This record gives sequence, structure tokens and C-alpha cells, in this order.
Amino acid sequence: STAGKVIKCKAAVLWEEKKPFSIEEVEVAPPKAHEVRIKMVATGICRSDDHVVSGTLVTPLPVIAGHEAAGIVESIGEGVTTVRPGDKVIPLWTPQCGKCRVCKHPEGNFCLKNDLSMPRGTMQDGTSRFTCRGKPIHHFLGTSTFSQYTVVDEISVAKIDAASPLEKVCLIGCGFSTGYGSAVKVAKVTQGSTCAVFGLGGVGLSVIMGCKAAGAARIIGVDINKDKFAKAKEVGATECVNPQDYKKPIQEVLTEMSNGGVDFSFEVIGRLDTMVTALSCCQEAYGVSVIVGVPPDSQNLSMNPMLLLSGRTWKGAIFGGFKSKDSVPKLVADFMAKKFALDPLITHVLPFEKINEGFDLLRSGESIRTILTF
Amino acid sequence: STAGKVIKCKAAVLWEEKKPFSIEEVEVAPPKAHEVRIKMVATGICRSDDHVVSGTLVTPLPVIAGHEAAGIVESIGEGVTTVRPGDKVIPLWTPQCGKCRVCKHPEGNFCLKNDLSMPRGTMQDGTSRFTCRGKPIHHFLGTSTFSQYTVVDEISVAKIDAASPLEKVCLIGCGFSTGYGSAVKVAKVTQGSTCAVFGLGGVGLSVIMGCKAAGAARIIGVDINKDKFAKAKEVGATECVNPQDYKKPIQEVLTEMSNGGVDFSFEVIGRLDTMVTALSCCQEAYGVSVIVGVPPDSQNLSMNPMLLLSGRTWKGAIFGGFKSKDSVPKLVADFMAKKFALDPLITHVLPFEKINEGFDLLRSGESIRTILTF
Ligand SMILES: NC(=O)C1=CN([C@@H]2O[C@H](COP(=O)(O)OP(=O)(O)OC[C@H]3O[C@@H](n4cnc5c(N)ncnc54)[C@H](O)[C@@H]3O)[C@@H](O)[C@H]2O)C=CC1
Ligand SMILES: NC(=O)C1=CN([C@@H]2O[C@H](COP(=O)(O)OP(=O)(O)OC[C@H]3O[C@@H](n4cnc5c(N)ncnc54)[C@H](O)[C@@H]3O)[C@@H](O)[C@H]2O)C=CC1
Ligand SMILES: O=CNC1CCCCC1
Ligand SMILES: O=CNC1CCCCC1
Ligand SMILES: [Zn+2]
Ligand SMILES: [Zn+2]
Ligand SMILES: [Zn+2]
Ligand SMILES: [Zn+2]
Repeated sequence: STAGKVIKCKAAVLWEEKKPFSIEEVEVAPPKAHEVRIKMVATGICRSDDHVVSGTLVTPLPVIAGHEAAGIVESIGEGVTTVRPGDKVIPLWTPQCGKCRVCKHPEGNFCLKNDLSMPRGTMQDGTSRFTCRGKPIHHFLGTSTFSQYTVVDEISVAKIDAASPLEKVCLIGCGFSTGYGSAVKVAKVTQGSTCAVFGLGGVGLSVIMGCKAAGAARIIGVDINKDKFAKAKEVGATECVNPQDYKKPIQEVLTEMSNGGVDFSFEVIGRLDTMVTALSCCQEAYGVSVIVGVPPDSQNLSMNPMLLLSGRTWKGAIFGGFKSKDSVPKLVADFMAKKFALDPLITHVLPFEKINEGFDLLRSGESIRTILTF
Repeated sequence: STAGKVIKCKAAVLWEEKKPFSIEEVEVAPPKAHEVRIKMVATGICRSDDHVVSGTLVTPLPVIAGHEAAGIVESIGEGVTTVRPGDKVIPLWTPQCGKCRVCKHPEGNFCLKNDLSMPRGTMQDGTSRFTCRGKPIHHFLGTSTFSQYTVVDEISVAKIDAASPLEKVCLIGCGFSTGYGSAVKVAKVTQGSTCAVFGLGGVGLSVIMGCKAAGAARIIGVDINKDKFAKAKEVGATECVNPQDYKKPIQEVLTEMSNGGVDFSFEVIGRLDTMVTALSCCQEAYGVSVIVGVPPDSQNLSMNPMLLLSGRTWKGAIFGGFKSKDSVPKLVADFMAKKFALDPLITHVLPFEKINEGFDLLRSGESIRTILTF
């Protein structure tokens, strides 16, 4: 009964930095040309959503955040052809326009139509579909999933298996895919190798899954919260180390353990020091280090370039290097085919109304992923 | 006549930093077990040898530098099996012991027996085979080619084509292979790509040859010495730019020229700033940047890791990524087969006695490579 009409629904609005989310009534406009309105069913709480709160990730406010989710299309705008009302879909915070230089590149995935590099907080047309208390509200990465209904550009949505469990596959919208791809696609982990994974949250655990799927023989988790070790080992870690427990730099500990350095290392936290530690801990002649974590805004790191001259490779990636629209449905099909697991990542399931409690669990280190159900 | 006997011959000894080399009479001991004494025929002047003089590269003094050379085996020590007296050889300043974890890796080449990371200035056994005026003199990178005769460990020498032109193939000992490999092996340049090469000396020009051999469609040379542009174009550069010509930083110029960044960039100079510039000038989502240049001893650079998070790859290599003993003979064979050219890199040929003049030519910007003949 909503097609072609404004919808009034509940959403979590962040009015300013460093404040809790405010559950409010918002008004969601119907979709314009090449836009899709989606009924959200489940959304995950990613550390990147917290970065918005903390100021680590600068984006226009007030905003409706959220970028890891899954739902059902409610209606479509003029000219849409990739989805229809009723389809199961996952919003793509990294779009895939299919026409830019990156999209046409065989490897690149950071589409030039993204709203991450210089955020505008809007739809591709430069406007907003949301109003709250008479005020237009900004969008987030073109997705804004912390709302019962959202509107997204066609290039930022993927159709998925009609049989998918939305409360699980929302993870494929961000956390899982990012981590998993960082291992199998960006780093290209090899059979029998030794890997080090710094950070054992939702993304890091997905990195471990990817290292295991690639055939790694040894996987070392690194985290200051030891309650994360058990889960890290269940998904593939052979060993875990806690930097707080040691008298010397963890890079020396990891280098000794691995008889001279690891094959592949991953920074999945978001700290300058751990980015350099991760690079240093890989074998100097052939090691590969991938940065996944997001540091805070603007601050530069200092490092010795001879760490690279010796032969190391250092790189980073968005969304695990996956071309979004092409990949998401394939990942869901692999999940349905039982090629990987998502349950281990989920520690909590809460109603959407408890979003702030979900963020509390993240900050306190008591959760991996909290899935919010609408 | 000389086997098993001390040889008295001329060599260039560097007694102190920032001094001219001193032509001296030195005593060269016969080879000990698993060592090989070689009569040098030709040696090139590489910027790395100048780094020893300038203090850019710290290594024990006094020393006999030189590492880009070709010669003929004069005698061998007990147990040697890979070369015989009379064989044409090229000394290897990166060894290949064949036994360490790097030598056994399919890609890595920075053998753990190198004398580059933590230089001792000696043979593998920790002693020296050179005496001058009764004082022991240090070796350099296990090669010490600035002497009529040198002694090298077996893992630091490769036999080559008996008909090879030693005054040309010496370049394969360093400059050419480093640049060529950095493009074809380390960067893995792709057909139709756009490359940027920072530094148009012997190594940078070799990088251009590798980019051309890889099929690059566009190659932009960057040097503050415009006198190098004609040769750069001769070997494959489509364009050349001089940063001194511009008010804008060179990365902005390069990014604009390449419609958003190059595919592959190479720093072949040895400056911290240029390393970051080169990285920044490659495409943000899929660009690759390789560091080849050597900066002053132990100095760190400052950079924003968001440069990598977007998807850039940053790496470095020693000797073009080539496993030394395995590759050098193959490279010589390729040269003999006309698969690449070495002449365009040689601007001057001088007697060894004029070593200082050759270093002067390098520092003034008049030469690409000077070859010293004994
Ligand atoms: N590159 C991409 O495309 C994306 C990047 N990210 C970023 O990846 C990072 C991780 O994301 P989540 O897993 O959601 O975060 P999380 O907060 O769930 O996990 C972070 C882990 O790092 C641990 N940690 C914190 N400080 C540490 C330290 N000094 N030393 C060792 N361990 C430490 C924490 O105890 C925690 O377990 C975040 O920065 C996020 O913004 C998130 C997904 C996509
Ligand atoms: N990674 C490895 O295995 C090896 C590293 N190297 C290093 O490669 C570098 C190049 O070696 P060569 O070709 O022999 O040196 P070179 O002195 O012949 O050439 C260097 C070029 O850089 C230019 N240049 C200087 N400052 C510049 C600036 N701000 N901007 C743009 N261009 C500038 C110079 O005019 C010159 O043409 C040296 O640092 C050397 O030590 C040398 C070979 C092996
Ligand atoms: O978490 C999802 N997206 C992230 C990607 C890295 C920059 C912060 C936003
Ligand atoms: O130039 C020859 N060898 C180089 C290798 C890189 C550090 C300086 C010495
Ligand atoms: Zn996320
Ligand atoms: Zn695109
Ligand atoms: Zn050299
Ligand atoms: Zn070795």
C-alpha cells in the first residue's frame, strides 16, 4: 500500500558526534529514477559505524548510519532493471557503476561513484530521501541501513538468493566479505603458509576464515582482548597472542615464532602502530601485509622504507577487493552451498530498538557481531 | 703461475668517507675453501658505490667497493664445483646459497647470507683476503670489484656465456637486472599500461626497458636533469617531465596526465619524498608502486596509510627480485640472443685508473653508466 508514497517509519538518527543514536520517526521518500526502496530486515553493527560516532570517520551529520544489512525491495524507480519488488537484496556501501575506470579494471573494486573518499552524505543525485523533525537527514555510504526503510541507488544494491536467511547474510554486506576477501583475493594467501591476523573482531575473524579456506597451515591471531581467543581458534587460528602479556614488541615475538617472519599479515584494527607492526612481522624478502583497519582521520605514520626494499609487499583494500555487485550474490550462493559459515561471527541478536546497547557491547569488547532485527 | 700464491695488484681503496678513492697496490690472498679468485675485466660505476662514499650507505671502512662487474676465474679453492679457471663469471652482490628459507622460496631472492642488511665487510667466514700497506681491508657486499683481482665466495659467483662481452655484461651484475626485473618481475607490468619512472640513471633506464618489454603503452620519465630525456626516450619513454619546471607538486601533474593516476610507478633515485610521491601518483584503487632507490641510512618516511587502504600496492626489491645465481646466466644468454640491449646505458668507457673521474661524471649528471676497464 506504500508504492509511490512517502513511508513513515522508525530509524536511528545520529544528530551529532559522540552522542547515542536516537530512535525516531522519519519520512522516507519513494524512489526516483534508478533508485530502489528497501524494507530492512536485519542490519549488523560494524566498527565502521562506530567510527562515525567517534569522529574517526568524518561524514556529514545528522545522518542515518548503517551499511551492513539485508532486506526486501518494496518498490523501484523509473528505469530499474536489476531488482523487482519482493526481491531479497543486500545494499552495497561500495557501489559498482560498471562504467568507470575502476569498474572496468580487472582487479580494482573502489568504484569512483563511492561516497567514502569525499563524503557528501547523499544519493548519487546529490539529494536526500530522508526527513526527520522537518529536517533533511544525510545518507551514509549510499546505504543508510539503520532505518526500517531506506532508498539506495541501483548501482548500490545487489539481488540475492530468494531463500537466503537475511539475519545471517547481512554480514556479507560488509564484515564477512571484507575479511574473507582480504585473505583470498587481496593477499592471495597460499597453501601451507603462515598468517598473522591483528584484530579479532568480526572482520578479523573473517580474515581467519579466508586464510583457512586458502589452505594456510598456521594462523596467529593477535588481540589485546583475550576473551576473543576461543572464537578465533574455533574458526581457524592455531595460536593467539596478547600484546599486553609481553615485555617486548609483538613484532619480535611473531618473527621468532615464525622462524623469521610470517608469509601474510593483516591489520584489522585501525591503528598506525599496528599497521607498521604488521608489516614488520612479515618475512622481509617475500612477506605480504594487508591493511584493512581504518585509522583516524588525517594522521600520518612513520616507517622505514627499507622494510619494503628488502622485498615485502604492503597494501590495503576496501571491501576485501570484491567488485560489489558482481560478488555479493556469488558469496551468498557460496554461503547457501555451505562453503563458509556465518554463525560463528554472531554473538548477539537484538531488536533494532536496542541499537545503543548493541554499540555498548561492541565498545566493551563483549561482542563480535550484533545483528539488529527490525 | 699465480694459483696458490698471493697476488699483488692495483685496487681502489676507500680509506674514509667523502674522500676520493685511492689507487693502491694491494695483496690479494688465494682462495680458501669454497672461494673463487677472479681477474676483473670490467666494472661499472653504480650509484650504490657512491653511497658508500657519501655515507648514505654505511659499511665498514676502509674498503674496496665495487659490485657491478665481469671477469675471468683465475683459481678456485678446495671444494668448489660450479666454476673452473678460465670461466667467464659475474660476481653476485646478493648471494644465492640455495639453502636458506629465502633461497628455497619460489619468489624471494634476498638470501640470508647477504652482507647488506648487517654488513660485516668480510667473506662468509668473517675474514678478509685483502691487505694494503700491511693493514687488512674490508670487502663490500662480498664482491669488491674495484680491484684487478678479487676473491668471492662460491655462492656469490655465477658462470656465464664463454663468448660474452665482459665490458657490456657487467651491467647484468647490477644496474640492468635491477631495473629490468623491478618492472617485469616485481611490479609485473602489464601490456597497455601507463608507467611512471622516477630517476633516469642506469637503473631507471633499465626500468624503462623492462616496461617496454612488458608492453606498456605509455612511459613517463621523471628527472630534474633534462639532459637525460633524450636517452630515456630512446629506450622507450613516451614522455618526460622535470619537476623543477613546475609550480605544482609532480604527483598532481602525473595524476592529471594519466587521467587519475598511473598503473605502475617506480622510485629509482633514493629520496624519501619521491618515494611517497611515486606512491601517490599511481591510481588509488589498483595502482602499484615499486621502490628501488636507496635513501640515507635508517631514515624513515612519513605517509598517510589511506593511500594504501583505497587499494594501492607498495613494494620494494633487491636486484630486481632475481634469484642471483639462477638468473644471471640466463640474463646473459638473453642478451646474447638480442632480447635486450645494453649499449644505450653506456655513456663512457674509462681505464680503471680514472675511477675518480668516472665518479665525478656520475655526480655531475654527465654520464649514465661509466664502464671501467682493467
Ligand atoms: N577496509 C574495509 O573495507 C573496511 C574496514 N573496516 C575497519 O576494520 C577494522 C575492524 O573492524 P571490526 O572487526 O568491525 O572491529 P571490532 O571492533 O569488532 O574489532 C577490532 C579488534 O581489534 C582489537 N584491538 C583493539 N586495539 C587493539 C590493539 N592495540 N592491539 C591489538 N588488538 C586491538 C579489539 O580488541 C577488537 O577485538 C575497523 O577499523 C573497521 O572500521 C571495517 C570493514 C570494512
Ligand atoms: N634495489 C636494488 O637492488 C638497487 C638500488 N639502487 C639504487 O637505485 C638508485 C639509482 O641508481 P642509479 O641509477 O645508479 O643512480 P643515478 O645517480 O645514475 O640516477 C639517479 C637519477 O635520479 C635523478 N634525480 C635526482 N634527484 C631527483 C629528484 N628530486 N627528482 C627526480 N629525479 C632526481 C638524478 O638526476 C639521476 O638521473 C640509487 O639509489 C641506487 O643506490 C641501485 C641498484 C640496485
Ligand atoms: O565499514 C565499512 N566501510 C569502511 C571502509 C573503510 C573506510 C571506513 C568505512
Ligand atoms: O646497488 C647495489 N646494491 C644495493 C642494494 C640496495 C641497497 C644498497 C646496495
Ligand atoms: Zn563495515
Ligand atoms: Zn564504477
Ligand atoms: Zn648497484
Ligand atoms: Zn640463501
